[PDB]
Amino acid sequence: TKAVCVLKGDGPVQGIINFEQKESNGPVKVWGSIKGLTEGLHGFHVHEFGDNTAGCTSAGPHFNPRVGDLGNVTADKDGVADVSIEDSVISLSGDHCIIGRTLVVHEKADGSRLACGVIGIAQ
Amino acid sequence: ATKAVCVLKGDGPVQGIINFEQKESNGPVKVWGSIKGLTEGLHGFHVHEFGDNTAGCTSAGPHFNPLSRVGDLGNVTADKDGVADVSIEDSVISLSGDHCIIGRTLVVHEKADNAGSRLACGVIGIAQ
Ligand SMILES: [Zn+2]
Ligand SMILES: [Zn+2]
Repeated sequence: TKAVCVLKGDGPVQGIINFEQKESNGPVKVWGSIKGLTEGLHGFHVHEFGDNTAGCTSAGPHFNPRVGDLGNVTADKDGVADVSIEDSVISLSGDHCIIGRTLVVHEKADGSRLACGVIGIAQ
Repeated sequence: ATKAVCVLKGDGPVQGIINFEQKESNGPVKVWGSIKGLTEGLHGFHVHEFGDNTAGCTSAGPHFNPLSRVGDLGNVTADKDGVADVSIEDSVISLSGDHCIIGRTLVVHEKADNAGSRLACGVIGIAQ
């Protein structure tokens, strides 16, 4: 099972995040990159709703049937954060399924929602 | 999920918000909302297989139609102001199960449904 998310915001923050889960009860691999960030730590969360009608504001609270807390990503001096996470709480199926929800990258370490996108099914 | 929502955006002026509701599991899905920035007339309105916007609408993949068409919601009609008001009931798509469209892509096309180019699209997200 595979998913993807394109992060976009009001400013320079943008990225593409990939998800892969080999077995329904196994870890989800999350990888990709985010650009346009301030150097240092940024909160990285799945929020409850895949509702982008008001940009990141409409995504609702953190997903927590917290399940949606993926930790922090770290941006380098050029503002680029590499994402390489293995997470065994989120899922691409069942009750912890994050497909159709919103991925958000935050201004501060685990602030304002800098960029987000709806998590979609990928090839 | 009993409700979904999709924000349509493209490289041009076509934009809209489409809502989906399925209050009963395996029941009909109501689809409604508005799309603007269209040329007057009919435009193909389809669910495509992948919720992949990495290359805009070009990465949405084929018309959704699992071999295991489903994704064909028909045409929307734009008026002289370029606005298409949408109100459809579809009992083939679903917000769960084999025909689930959550996390897939909704696309509005250039021509009536070959529906031609993909004017705008968005990933279908959980709304409730
Ligand atoms: Zn958050
Ligand atoms: Zn199509």
